[PDB]
Amino acid sequence: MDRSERLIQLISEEGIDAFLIMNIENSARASSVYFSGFTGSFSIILISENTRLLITDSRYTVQAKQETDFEVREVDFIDVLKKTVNDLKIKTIALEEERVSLSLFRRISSAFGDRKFIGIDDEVKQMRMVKDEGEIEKIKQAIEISERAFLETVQQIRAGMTEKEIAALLEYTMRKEGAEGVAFDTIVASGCRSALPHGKASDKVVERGDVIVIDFGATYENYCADITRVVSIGEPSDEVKEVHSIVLEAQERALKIAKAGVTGKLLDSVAREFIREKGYGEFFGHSLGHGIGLEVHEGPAISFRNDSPLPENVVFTVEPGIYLEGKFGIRIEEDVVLKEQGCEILTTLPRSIFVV
Amino acid sequence: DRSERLIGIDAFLIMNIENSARASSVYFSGFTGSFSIILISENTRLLITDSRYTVQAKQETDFEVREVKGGDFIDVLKKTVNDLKIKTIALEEERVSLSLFRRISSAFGDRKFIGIDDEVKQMRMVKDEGEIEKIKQAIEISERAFLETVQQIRAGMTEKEIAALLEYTMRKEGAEGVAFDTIVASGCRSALPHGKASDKVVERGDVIVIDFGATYENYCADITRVVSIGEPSDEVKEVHSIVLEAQERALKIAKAGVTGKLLDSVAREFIREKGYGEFFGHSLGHGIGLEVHEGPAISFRNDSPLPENVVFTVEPGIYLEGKFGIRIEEDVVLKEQGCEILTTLPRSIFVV
Ligand SMILES: [Cl-]
Ligand SMILES: [Cl-]
Ligand SMILES: [Cl-]
Ligand SMILES: [Cl-]
Ligand code: NA
Ligand code: NA
Ligand code: NA
Ligand SMILES: [Zn+2]
Repeated sequence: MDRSERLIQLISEEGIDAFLIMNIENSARASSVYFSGFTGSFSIILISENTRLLITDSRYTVQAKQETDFEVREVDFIDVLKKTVNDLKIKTIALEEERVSLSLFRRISSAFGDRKFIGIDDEVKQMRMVKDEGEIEKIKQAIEISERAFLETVQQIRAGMTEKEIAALLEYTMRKEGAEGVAFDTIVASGCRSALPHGKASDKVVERGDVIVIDFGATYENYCADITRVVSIGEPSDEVKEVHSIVLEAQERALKIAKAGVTGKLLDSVAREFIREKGYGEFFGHSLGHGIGLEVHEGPAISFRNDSPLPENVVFTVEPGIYLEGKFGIRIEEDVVLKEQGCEILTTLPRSIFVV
Repeated sequence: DRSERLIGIDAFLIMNIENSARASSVYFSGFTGSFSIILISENTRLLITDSRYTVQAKQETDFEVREVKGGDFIDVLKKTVNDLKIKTIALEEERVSLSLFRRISSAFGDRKFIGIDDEVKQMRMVKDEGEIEKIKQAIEISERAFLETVQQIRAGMTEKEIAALLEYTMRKEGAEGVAFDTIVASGCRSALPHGKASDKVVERGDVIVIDFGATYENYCADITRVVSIGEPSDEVKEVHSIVLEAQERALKIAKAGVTGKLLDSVAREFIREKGYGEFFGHSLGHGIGLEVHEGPAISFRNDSPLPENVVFTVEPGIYLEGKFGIRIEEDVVLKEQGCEILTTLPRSIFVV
């Protein structure tokens, strides 16, 4: 399926003839998926009234015909695309100028010298930021898959395994539960590595006593989950327990004020204020969260710098973190949907430390 | 080093945002994170990032690490270019969005920009020993996982199940990830040069082409081997023999100075003489490195003499529509008097 219909409605309202997506090496993967249903890394998509064209190479010709109801052409795509643009008398073309390189844009500009280009990045971003109930359903499914897999994987964790072996098991188990991919490189940060906010599962061997931050998420029907929980090999120290309690309380304070109209800045501020008055401000994470959907990193940004009022049905994460350099770190993350007078938490896993 | 080798341009600017310029960030600084604004000049090696990566960046690079603790990173960057009196800036304009270029243009105001994409690609095309070691490791992980996976293949499994098992095994064997989605094409689907893993069930007698590759420390492997549940037919054995002999003909003459055009031609000619010219692939190989597809292209169109230490694949194939296909792929490093084959897996059909 695809949402090309609402896109057509969008450009037609402004008299724009067509929308061009240039997905090369996944440069516009999410847009390609959202507007055509194609999940591949290469796709040149042209959408206009009564026109749905998708140009891709031999690696994806069959796939594109399976995933979309577009007219698929196999192919250097500029000359091929221009033929259609001219045959359909398309004069104005909308583009996502944040998703086209300067060099490619100059190539397109030179080839289409008699055309007018219109950046619609803001409109497309707003379109994707507010999820339909169908999308929220898919995100929830991805979360359900992720959580079931986590529960089956967590007790199998033990000293001697490498962080990558743990990540491997979790990812394969998500596939067992229905995941059709992984949303991002699973993070399994053990011991001192747990103090690194966003590293990745490494060859480091997990040791007894290790605090382990696990950030994971499956994809299902193209939508993503993003969950973070903490595991401890053996009973955690009182200090670890205390930092964990502060993180949990900070998260809950942000969740209590989340409602339509709130800004990412305000949400971030309540967690930030709570943590710093406890004396841990210098160890607080960079931002409180981010949006999710077709991607693990999309709007809205739940940070100190985002003062934009958030409308209902945006989907984002709430994940305060406290990292003590050279010692350990703690981060707990929920996925939520903003609603008119509060929010809807989609994650359900216990937030307590999983002691194994 | 690379930054020095790259060094009337005053500085080179890499703007890695949400991994938008990850390859270059990794190549020039060693940093593996998603956010890094790098400035390189004769007297400056600066990496700007935020608290998500400060400690990591200091562990991974010898660059001065600057953390943006407030405002927009563009303002810090602007402050830096002005303090350093940088007037002409080099960019990989294939790796900077139109919108981002507008933002820096307005911020720097007067600066002149020059694209150096071709020069950077030329640098990455010739690998140093450290890179080859990483590629070798990605290959070793890939091969160990392959041997463990083939012994678990069961008639009745789908191509996707085999692909998933192989990827899981690579991950547990140390892979950072996969270079590309594992391809498992069985039976008539093996005759599809680009046929991807599907729900098709693998049966006894099916030719199973498996194209896979793990990534290790950001470098990629790209291997293709053939598996068969039970002894393969005499025809499959014959076609496989021809593909292998064609591959050997190309590998035999591969050395610094040779052209991809000749390598492709010798493999193609052999296949044609054997009566399969109409079923030959389109290209003989492609380069590998921080990405699965990079220079040099081992095709009829590339007549440029290949220098020592380029790293590429040699993968001839014969595809018989409706029947089966055979492809065997090696990863090699070009040397002065020959080539170093990095892939060690036997090229014979793996009968399980
Ligand atoms: Cl409230
Ligand atoms: Cl603060
Ligand atoms: Cl509602
Ligand atoms: Cl310019
Ligand atoms: Na289960
Ligand atoms: Na509330
Ligand atoms: Na360092
Ligand atoms: Zn996260």
